[PDB]
Amino acid sequence: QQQQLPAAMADTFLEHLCLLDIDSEPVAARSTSIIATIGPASRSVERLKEMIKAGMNIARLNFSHGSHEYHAESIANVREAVESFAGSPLSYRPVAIALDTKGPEIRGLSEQDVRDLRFGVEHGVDIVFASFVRKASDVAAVRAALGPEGHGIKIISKIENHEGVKRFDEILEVSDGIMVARGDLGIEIPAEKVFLAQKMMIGRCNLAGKPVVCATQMLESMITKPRPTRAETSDVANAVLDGADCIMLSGETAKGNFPVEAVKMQHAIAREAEAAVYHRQLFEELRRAAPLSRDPTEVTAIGAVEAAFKCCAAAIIVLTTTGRSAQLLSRYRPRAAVIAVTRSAQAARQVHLCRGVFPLLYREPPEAIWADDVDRRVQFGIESGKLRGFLRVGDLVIVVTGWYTNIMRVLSIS
Amino acid sequence: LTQELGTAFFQQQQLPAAMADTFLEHLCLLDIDSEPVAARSTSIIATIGPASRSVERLKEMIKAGMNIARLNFSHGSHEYHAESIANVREAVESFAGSPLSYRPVAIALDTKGPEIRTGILQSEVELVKGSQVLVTVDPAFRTRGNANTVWVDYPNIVRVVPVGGRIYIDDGLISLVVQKIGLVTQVENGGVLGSRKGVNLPGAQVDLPGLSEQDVRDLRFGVEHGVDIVFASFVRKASDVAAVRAALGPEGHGIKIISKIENHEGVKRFDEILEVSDGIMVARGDLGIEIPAEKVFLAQKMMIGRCNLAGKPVVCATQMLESMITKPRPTRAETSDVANAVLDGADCIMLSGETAKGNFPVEAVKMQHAIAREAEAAVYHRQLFEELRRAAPLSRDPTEVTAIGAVEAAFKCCAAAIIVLTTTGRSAQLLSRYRPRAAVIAVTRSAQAARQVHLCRGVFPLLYREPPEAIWADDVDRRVQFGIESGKLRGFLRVGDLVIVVTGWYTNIMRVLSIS
Amino acid sequence: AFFQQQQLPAAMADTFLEHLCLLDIDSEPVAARSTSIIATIGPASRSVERLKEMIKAGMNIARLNFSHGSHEYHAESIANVREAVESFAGSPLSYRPVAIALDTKGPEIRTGSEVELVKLVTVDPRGNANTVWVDYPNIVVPIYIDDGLISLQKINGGVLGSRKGVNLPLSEQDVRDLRFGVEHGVDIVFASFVRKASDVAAVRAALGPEGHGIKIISKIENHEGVKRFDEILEVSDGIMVARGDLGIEIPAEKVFLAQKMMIGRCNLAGKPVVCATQMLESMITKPRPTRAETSDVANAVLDGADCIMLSGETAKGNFPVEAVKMQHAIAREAEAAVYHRQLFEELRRAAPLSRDPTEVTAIGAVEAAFKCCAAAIIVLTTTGRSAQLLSRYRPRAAVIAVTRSAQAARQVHLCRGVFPLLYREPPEAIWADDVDRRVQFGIESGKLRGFLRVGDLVIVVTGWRGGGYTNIMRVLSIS
Amino acid sequence: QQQLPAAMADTFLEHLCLLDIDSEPVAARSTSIIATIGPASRSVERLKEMIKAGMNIARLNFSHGSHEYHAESIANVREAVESFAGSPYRPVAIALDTKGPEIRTGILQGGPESEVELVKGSQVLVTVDPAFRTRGNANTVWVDYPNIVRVVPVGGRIYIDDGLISLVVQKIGPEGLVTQVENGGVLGSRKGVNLPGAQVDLPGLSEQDVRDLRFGVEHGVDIVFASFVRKASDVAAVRAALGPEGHGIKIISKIENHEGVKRFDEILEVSDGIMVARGDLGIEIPAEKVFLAQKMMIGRCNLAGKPVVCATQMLESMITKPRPTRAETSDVANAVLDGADCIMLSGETAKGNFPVEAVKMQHAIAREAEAAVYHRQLFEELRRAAPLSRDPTEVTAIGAVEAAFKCCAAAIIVLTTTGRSAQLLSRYRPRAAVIAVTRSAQAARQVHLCRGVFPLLYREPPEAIWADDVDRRVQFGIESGKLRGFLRVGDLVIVVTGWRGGGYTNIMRVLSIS
Repeated sequence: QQQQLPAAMADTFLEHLCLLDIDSEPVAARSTSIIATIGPASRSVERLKEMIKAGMNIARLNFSHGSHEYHAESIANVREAVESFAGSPLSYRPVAIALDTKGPEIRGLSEQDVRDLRFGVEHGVDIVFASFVRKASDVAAVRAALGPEGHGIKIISKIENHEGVKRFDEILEVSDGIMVARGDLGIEIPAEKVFLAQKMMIGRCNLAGKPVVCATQMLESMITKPRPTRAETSDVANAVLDGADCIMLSGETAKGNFPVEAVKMQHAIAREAEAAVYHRQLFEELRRAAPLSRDPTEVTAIGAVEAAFKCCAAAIIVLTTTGRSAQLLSRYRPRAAVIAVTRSAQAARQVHLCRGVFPLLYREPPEAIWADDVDRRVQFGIESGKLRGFLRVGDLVIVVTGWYTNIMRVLSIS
Repeated sequence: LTQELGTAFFQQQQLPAAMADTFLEHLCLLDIDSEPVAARSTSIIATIGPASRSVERLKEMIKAGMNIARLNFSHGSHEYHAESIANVREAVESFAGSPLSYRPVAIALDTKGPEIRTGILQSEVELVKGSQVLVTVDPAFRTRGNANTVWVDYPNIVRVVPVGGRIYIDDGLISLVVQKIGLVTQVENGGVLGSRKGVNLPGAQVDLPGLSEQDVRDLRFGVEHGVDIVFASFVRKASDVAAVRAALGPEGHGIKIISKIENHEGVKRFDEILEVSDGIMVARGDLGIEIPAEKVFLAQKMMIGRCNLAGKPVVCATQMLESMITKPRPTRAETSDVANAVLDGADCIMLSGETAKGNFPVEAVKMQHAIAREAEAAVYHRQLFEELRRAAPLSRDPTEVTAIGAVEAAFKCCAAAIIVLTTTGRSAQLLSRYRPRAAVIAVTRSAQAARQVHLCRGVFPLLYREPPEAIWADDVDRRVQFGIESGKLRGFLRVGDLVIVVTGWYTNIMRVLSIS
Repeated sequence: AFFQQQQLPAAMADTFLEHLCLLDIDSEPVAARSTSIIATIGPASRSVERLKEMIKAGMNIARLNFSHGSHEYHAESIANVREAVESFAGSPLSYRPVAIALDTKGPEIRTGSEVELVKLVTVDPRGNANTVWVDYPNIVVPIYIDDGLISLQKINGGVLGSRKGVNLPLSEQDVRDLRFGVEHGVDIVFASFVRKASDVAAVRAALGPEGHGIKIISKIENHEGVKRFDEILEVSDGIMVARGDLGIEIPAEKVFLAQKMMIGRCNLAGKPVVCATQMLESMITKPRPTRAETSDVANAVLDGADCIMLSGETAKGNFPVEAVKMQHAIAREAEAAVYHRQLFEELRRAAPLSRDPTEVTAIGAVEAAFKCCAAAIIVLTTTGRSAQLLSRYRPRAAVIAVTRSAQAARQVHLCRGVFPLLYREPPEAIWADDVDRRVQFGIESGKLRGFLRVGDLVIVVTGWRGGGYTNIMRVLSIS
Repeated sequence: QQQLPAAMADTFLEHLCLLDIDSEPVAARSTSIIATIGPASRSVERLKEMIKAGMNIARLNFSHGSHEYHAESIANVREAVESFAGSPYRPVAIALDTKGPEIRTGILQGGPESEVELVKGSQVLVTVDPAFRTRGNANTVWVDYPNIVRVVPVGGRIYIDDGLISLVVQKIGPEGLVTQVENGGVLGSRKGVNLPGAQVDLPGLSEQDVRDLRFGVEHGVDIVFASFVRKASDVAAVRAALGPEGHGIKIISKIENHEGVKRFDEILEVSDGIMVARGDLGIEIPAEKVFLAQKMMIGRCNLAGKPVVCATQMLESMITKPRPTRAETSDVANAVLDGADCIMLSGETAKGNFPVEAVKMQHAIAREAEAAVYHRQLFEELRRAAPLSRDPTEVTAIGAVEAAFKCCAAAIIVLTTTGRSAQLLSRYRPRAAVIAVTRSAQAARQVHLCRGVFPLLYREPPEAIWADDVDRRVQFGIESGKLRGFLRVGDLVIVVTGWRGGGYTNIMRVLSIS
C-alpha cells in the first residue's frame, strides 16, 4: 500500500513503472548518502549544524583552492558541529570528511598532492577523492603517499577522462570505490556521451560491490535559485535508480545562496527514488551474475538478504569492526535498512559510502563473555531502530554476527 | 555474419550491450567508443518565438533536426502566430525541390488553457513573509489590489481550497496557506506581486471548464490555418478532451489531441484521459508546482510506461536544456535528463525557451539530436520486446499481428529498416509501439499524416508525390522504391542491407527484401 | 574437477533448454540419494534376512498392504522389520531409521485356476466362465475387472483369475486395522480412495487419541479425488498419486497430467508427495528394467516427487533387492539433473511471505548453501518441522536432520533431501553444549557415510534456546 | 480447453499446477508415430487399420528378414496408403533401419546350442586366434573382431549376450586379453558383444549394410536409420553408399554408445536428424543414465532445428497385454514434453498381439502431452538461443510463428517443395498446426519427421502466372484444413509463400478464415 509497494510486486519492469504512484509515501529512511562541499557558504559551525540536520553525511574538502590553514579551519568547524549532537550515544550522527585532491590542474602525482595528502593523514580524514585517475599505477602512488599512517583511509578514484574510462576495470580492481566526475568528463569526452560512462561505471561498481559516487551539477541552478529545475530533480532521481551509492553537491553547498535547501532537496529526491527501485529484478540479477563464493561472510550476507525479503524485515542489524560485513549486505541492495553497530569511529564514518547503511558507534566497554557483549551491541542496534522510526514492536529483524561474521539470527522485536 | 557485414558492424550502436543476458550486464557493457550509426528517431519539438521566427533560422533548425514546431498561444496575437506558421511553411517548403530529401515538419498548437489569475493592483507591491493577505473574489477588488488583498478571477476558489490548503502565485514564486474561510491566509513565501498573475491550487479539484473562451477562438484559428496537432493544456479528465474535440469540430476532425497532464487530478485520472486522447504530454513545468518537485519523476515514469503499453505517443517537456537559454553548452544534469527521457520510453522531447527566446536555439536542437541518438542505441531492446509481448493483449487485429512479426523479423536479421506503406499513419504507429532498432520508413501520400507520425518514435515519414499507377501492384512497387532511394540518400540504407516491407493486399503482408 | 561432477555445468545454464543440452552422462552423481524409497512387504521381502538386504540397498519405508493378510501376519511383518532395523544399532553413526506405513484396504471391490472370458454378474452367495461373484451387493450400475484388463447388459475379454479387482467408473474393517496400527506403533497411514476432506477426518477419528502423531497420506485414486484435490491436500499431511486405480478410473493417457499437477501443488504447499505403482513393473520377473521404467522413475523425481514406491516388485517378484538398488541408482542421477536455479526462484515468488522465524531462517540457509556449494545443511529438529521447511525449498545440499525422537526420525523420510540421524545421549546441563554435541554427531555421522569431507562447507541450523523457534543459521568449515 | 489456462501461467511451476484432466485437447496430434513392420502388421488390411489409428512412418528393421520379405512389406504399405486416394489420404514414409556392424563370440566346444557358465571371479581369456573359433569354454571366449585386443585396455570392460556377462581386462598379451568375470552367467554360442566406452574402429557400414542400402535406393525409401554411428566419418560412409545427391534420402543417425554420445555435436552437424537408440544405449552405458543421454540429445536437436526420434520399449508390455503400464504411458508423454519430434514402436507393432491398440495409445498420449507443453517458456528460449540469420526463408519463419503466437492462430499454411520451409517453422514449436502444401510426393512423406507439420500433396499442373499458382495452392490448404478440422470460420491463419518461383520463401500474410 505505501513505499511504492504495489509497483514492487509487478511481474515486469514495464508494469512496475505503470504502478508508480505519486501518493505512495516513502516510509523507509533515506539510504543514499549526501556528500556536501564546504566553502564560504557552508563553513560556520552554525551553518554546518543545519546541513547535518538536513542530511549531510560526508563533508568534501576541495583542495583546488584554499591553503592548509583554510582547510584545517574547515575540518575543525565540521567536527564542532558534529560533536554538538553527541548528547547521547544513539543520537550521534557520524559525518565523514573526504579530501579531494587538486591533481594536475592547468590554468604522475604532483608534489602539491603529496603535501596535501600528508596534511589529510595528519588531520585524520576518512576518504580521499583522487583526481584524474587513468590507470592502476596512479592509485598505487596515492596509497604510497598516504603511508602506513593513512592505511585505513579509503581511496575513491575520480574517473574524469577517456583513458580512465577505458582502463576502468584495472582502476576499480585496486580502488576502494569510484567517483563519476561528470564535470571534467563532459569536457574530456563529448557531452552527449557522459550518461553512458555514468551508467557503465555504476553498473560495474554495483557488480563488484564497491561504492560509487555520482558528481557535479546535479542541482546546479540552486546556486542562485531556491528551487531546482525539472532536469535537475530528474538527474538526482536517476542517479539513485542507476545504482549510485552517493550523490554530491559542489557549488550548490560550497558557494551558492541555498546550501541547506540543496541538501534537503537531494534528501527528498533520494528517498522517493529508493522506494521506486525494482528490487525484484535487481536482486535476481546480482544473485545470478555474482559468482559462487566460499567467503563465510559473503555466504551469510546473501542468506540474510534472502531472509529479510521473505518476512519484509524492517532492518538487518550487523556487527562490524571494519565495515566489510556491512558493505557485503549493501551490495545486494536490501530494502531493509542495514544498521551497522561498530566500535570503530572511522568505520562508522566510512560506511556512509555504502548505500543502505546507517552506522552506529557503540561506546560501552566490553563484556567478559563475548556472547553477552554481542547481545548488548545487538540490543543497541534495536534501540536505535525503535528511536528512529523503522522498527515497530512486532517487526522481524535479521541479526548478523560471528562466533568471520558467519551467524544469521531471525528475531521478532518485543 | 562477419563475413558479410565486417567486424566493426558488431562493435557499433551498443550491440555488445544489446546482447547481454541481464539488464545489469547490459549496463556494464555500454561503451562510449561504440558509435551510434542508426538515425535519430525520437522527435524534437521546438517552440517558436523571437529567437526562432526568421525564415533562415528556421531552415538551420530544420537541418539541425527539428521535427515539430510548437506555437505557444499563452502569448502572441493571432496575427503574430499566422506569421509564425507562414515562416515555418516557407522554410519547410524550401526543400521540396528534391523530394528524396524533403523533411515534413508538423505544426502544433499549445493552448493557453483555463487559467486562474489575480487582478490589477491599486505597478508593483510586495507580499512580505509572515504577513496576512486577504484572498477575495468580490468584484469590487478586481482593480483594488494591495500587498494584503489579492483578487482572483475564479469565483469557486473559496469552495475548492480547504483550511490550511496552499495557494501558489506567479509560477509558484509566492505561496500562501489558508487560515480562515468566510479566504484569510498567511504568506508562506513572499515576493513581488505584479498584476494579472497566474495561480495554482495544488491538489484542488478545480471546476474550470475543459477549455476557455479564448481557447475556442484559438482552436478555430488553428483549424483555419491547418495545424496538425493540439497540445491541450490543463487536462484533468476525459470530458476535458471531449470539449476540446467539439471545439475543433468537423473541419478539424483529423487533428491529433495530445493531452497535457499538469496537476494532481490529471495524474490520478490518467487512464480515462489517455483512452480518449491520441497521446500525452508530461508537462513537468506546471506539474512541479502542482505536486512536490521531488515526485515529478514518478509521474513522468508512470505516464511514459502506460503510454508505451497502450501504444500512444508521449512527449517529455519543459526545462530539459534550460541553461542553454544563456550558455552554449548544457549542464550535466541536463544531458542526463534528455538521455533518460529517451531510455524511459518517450516518443518525443521538447524545447521551450531554449528555442523560443534564447541565444542558442540551433545549438539546443543539435544537442537534443546528439543525446537522443546515443540513448536510442543504449536501449535494452531484448527486455523491452519480451515485456511488451508478455503484457500486451493477444490481438486478432491483422495489422497488429503483421506488425509484431515484422519487428521480430527485423531483429532476427539486423534489418536496416522496416519500410511500411500507410495512409492514416496507423500501421507505422503499430510498428513504433514494439520499438524496433530498425528505422520505420513510412511512405504516404497524405501530407498531414506524414507530419503527424513524427509523434511516433522510430518513424521517418516520406511524402510520395507521384500520381497513381494504373496497376495497384506497380504503384505499391513504385512507393517502396521511393522509400529505398530516399533511404539510401539519407544514409539509412546501403546496398546489401536487408529490409522488411509491410503493405496491404488492412496492411497484412510482410516481405523480406535485399537492397539494390 | 569439482565442476565436472553433479551435473554442475547444467546447473548454471542460463535457460532450461540449455540445462538439458548440458546434461552429461560422465558427470558422476556424488551427492547422496535423497528421494525416499517405499518397499511393499510380501513373501519376497518379509524375512528378516531379506529386510536386511533391502535396508542396505536403500529401503527407507516399509509398506504393509492391508488388502491382504491377517492381523497376526502383519504383526510379524512389523516385528521382522524392527528386528532387521535394530541389527544395525550397535553402529549408531551408520544406523538407518526405517518407517512403517499402513496402507488400508478401503472400499475395494473384488470377485469371488482361471478361465477365458470371451469378447453375468451376481452378488448371490463358485465363479465360472459366465458368472462372476462380487462382494459388493449394491450393484448403482446402468464394469472393469483385473487392473482394467477385462471390460463388460447382465448383472474386451481375457483370462479371469480369482479375487480380481473390479472398477466402477470407512468400513468396519478399516477401523479395526487403523486401531491395529496405533497399538503396533505405525508411523504412517496411506488412506485408500480419498475423495474429500471428510474422508481424512474419518481416518483421523479412527486413529483416535493414542494415534495423534501418525502422518496421514491420502491416496488420490479416482476422478473426484482429483477434482477436490485442494480440499484434500489442505487437511492431509501429504499425498500419494495412486496411478494404479487412477489409470482405470480416468483414461490411462491422462494420468501423467494428474501426476504432474498433484506434485506441483504439493511442492507449492511444502507437503510430501509419493509417486506410486508399476514404476519398475517388469523387474517382477526380469533382473533389469525396461527403458520406459527407468524413464518413469527419473521423471517422477524431475517432476518434484518426495518419494517413489515399489509394490509387486518387492512384495512378490524374483528381484526385490535389485529393484530397490535400481530405484536408488536412478534417483541419485535424477536428483543431480534438477534445474534448481529455476525451481528455487519460482518457489520463492509463488510462495507467501511469512513471519514464522523458522520458515524465514530456512530460506536463508538454502540461499546460503546454494551460494557456496555446501555439502550439507545440518538441522536440529524434534518434530521434524524445521527439516521439512528446509526440504520444501529443494536444496541441492543434503539436509542432515539430528533428532532425539525415534518417530520423527522415521517420519521425516517422507521429505525429499532429509536424512534422519537418531541421537541417544541424555542432555547436558547447558543448552550450548547439548547443541554442539548434536551438531558434532551430525558432522561425524556425515563424514562416515560419505556425505561430508574435510574442506566442505556446511550450513548449521538451530535455535537460540529450548522452547523457541529454529532461528540461527551458521556457516561452518569442515575440518 | 487445450490446457489453455496452464499455457497462460507466469511460471513453469504454476503451469504444472494448472494442468487439468478435463481440459480436453482439440488440436490435431503433431508428434509422428513410427511403427515397425513385421508379422503382426504386414497384411494390407492390418496396415489400413494402422494408418487410421495414426501411423505416419513404416519402419523396416533389416536386422532380420530377406530382401524379398521387405519388398513385400513395402508393397503392402504402399497399397494400403494408396487405398485412401480419393482424398480427405495420409502420406506414409518408409524408413530403412540398418543391421549395422556387430561383434560376436564364437561357437562353444559343445556346439551351437550348448551352454557353459562363467563363474564370478574366474579368469576368462578373450582371444582372436581362429583356432579357438569353435572351442569356447568357461575360460576361453573367441570373438570375430581382431582389434578388440588393442581397443579395450587394462581396466576396460567387455560385455556379452545383451549386457548380461561382464569381464574386466586384467592383462594384455600375445595370447589375447586376460579377464576376470565381474558379472557371471550362462554363456551360449555366437553372442553379441559390446565394448562400453571403447573407441571401436569397425567401419561405418557392414557388408550387409551395403547390400541393404542398395535395396533401399532401388525401392525408393524416404529415410535411413543408420546404426552404431560414432563419428562424422560414419555418416559420410552412409551417404556415399546412397550416392552424391543421396537420392533425397534422409539420414537419421542412431546414437547407441558412449563414443557417439560424446561425439554428438560432430555427428549432428552432418546428419539430417537423430534417433535416441535407448535399447543399445542401455547395454552400452548404465541403464540409469539413459534418460540423461535422451534429454541432452533432444534438447540439442531442438536447438539446431533438426528432428530427433525417441525409440524402444515405450509401450513394451502391450506386446502381450491390451493396456500399457503406468510407466509406459508416462514415458511416451515425457518424450513429447522433452521435445521429441517422433516416437516409435518396435515389437509392439512388429510381433505383438495388439499392434493397432499400441498405435492408438501413442496417439492418445501424444495429443494430451502436446497440449501440456509450456509454449511461453519454450518459444522464448528457442528465440534467445537461435542465432541471427540473414537467410530470407528463416527470417520469414520466425516472423510467422511470432505472428501465430500473437493471435492464437489455428494454423500456418506454407508452400514448400523440399520441406525446408516447413522445418523452419517446426523448429520454433508453434501451437499452430503447420500445413505444408507440396507437389513433391517424397517431401510429403519426409516432413513427417517434423513435429506439427501436416503434409498435403498437390497434384494440379502449374498455372501460367506464379501469383495464380500460389493462390490455388493456398486455397487447397484452406479447404483441406476445414475438412480435416485444423481450422474453421473465425480463425486466423498465417500464410508463408515466396515472391518468385525458384527463389526464397520470403512472404508472410495474415488471413481471416471465411
